[PDB]
Amino acid sequence: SVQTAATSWGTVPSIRVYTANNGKITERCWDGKGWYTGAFNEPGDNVSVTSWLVGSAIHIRVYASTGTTTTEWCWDGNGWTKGAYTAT
Amino acid sequence: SVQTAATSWGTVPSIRVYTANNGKITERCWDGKGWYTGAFNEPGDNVSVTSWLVGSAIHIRVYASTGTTTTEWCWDGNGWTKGAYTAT
Amino acid sequence: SVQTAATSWGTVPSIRVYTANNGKITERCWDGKGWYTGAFNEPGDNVSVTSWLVGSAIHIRVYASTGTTTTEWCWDGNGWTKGAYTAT
Ligand SMILES: OC[C@@]1(O)OC[C@@H](O)[C@@H](O)[C@@H]1O
Ligand SMILES: OC[C@@]1(O)OC[C@@H](O)[C@@H](O)[C@@H]1O
Ligand SMILES: OC[C@@]1(O)OC[C@@H](O)[C@@H](O)[C@@H]1O
Ligand SMILES: OC[C@@]1(O)OC[C@@H](O)[C@@H](O)[C@@H]1O
Ligand SMILES: OC[C@@]1(O)OC[C@@H](O)[C@@H](O)[C@@H]1O
Ligand SMILES: OC[C@@]1(O)OC[C@@H](O)[C@@H](O)[C@@H]1O
Repeated sequence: SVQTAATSWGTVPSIRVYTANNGKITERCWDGKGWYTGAFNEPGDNVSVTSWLVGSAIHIRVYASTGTTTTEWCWDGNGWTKGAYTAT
Repeated sequence: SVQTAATSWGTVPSIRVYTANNGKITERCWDGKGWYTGAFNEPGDNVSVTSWLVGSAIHIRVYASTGTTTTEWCWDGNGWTKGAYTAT
Repeated sequence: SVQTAATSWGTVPSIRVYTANNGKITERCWDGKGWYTGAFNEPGDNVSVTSWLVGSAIHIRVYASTGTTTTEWCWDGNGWTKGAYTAT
């Protein structure tokens, strides 16, 4: 089936749910006023996520896997880019 | 194999582990004095979870997926019910 | 594909990413100065993780599943050992 990963922050809260569906990962977002589709859209069959809130900044790391390749995607306030993570 | 998701809160801590096994999701709970089976029991092939502790209240969101359908289940102090989450 | 689980703590942050790949779970670690391979290496087809930071101590629980058997692995400052978790 589709596979999901979820994270949340604050007291509202903000929630992000990532779904790997048919080789594509998309993102659904809740910030207290309805669910909406987020900017994250990248290939993957499996997804995990962690996040940490520091001051006014949310930092999100999404680990997207296809086959034996895992790509880390980073949100640090200014869009998603690939991070330095490697599997070995 | 079976697939799990885990969350924890406080300093004891309380831990919740959700297992998707043969199309059913069940819940195991630790609050510092032994593991026990929790109230959550719903269909699903895949599970993720996030939680946030505010004051004296734990809020838990469990994302249960079967095929391409994901159902959000909500704990806000008074049993589990379906939440407003949709995949699109 | 390979399946991952991730957790993080503090403001650096420290990040741990567990990958179930071909029946084996390994661990990649970030503490602010490069990714490296951690001590955790145990069998499993699926992995989840949760952690909680108390004072100067990180506590990590990794749930490793093979077939219908899930083993909890515990980090409490002194290496990884099996925990009391059972699926029922
Ligand atoms: O629109 C909300 C948003 O900016 O929040 C932070 C990240 O989750 C982004 O992908 C997302 O688009
Ligand atoms: O700022 C991005 C970055 O340094 O954040 C910490 C880790 O997620 C790294 O892999 C990543 O490149
Ligand atoms: O009994 C403990 C319990 O109430 O804790 C909160 C939720 O995890 C419930 O499913 C669970 O039954
Ligand atoms: O109180 C329940 C609720 O509003 O909590 C926030 C989100 O999880 C929503 O999907 C959900 O319906
Ligand atoms: O070397 C860093 C380390 O000790 O951090 C705590 C755990 O993640 C361990 O598996 C890991 O080896
Ligand atoms: O100190 C280890 C332990 O007691 O921690 C809490 C739970 O993870 C238990 O299953 C585990 O045996």
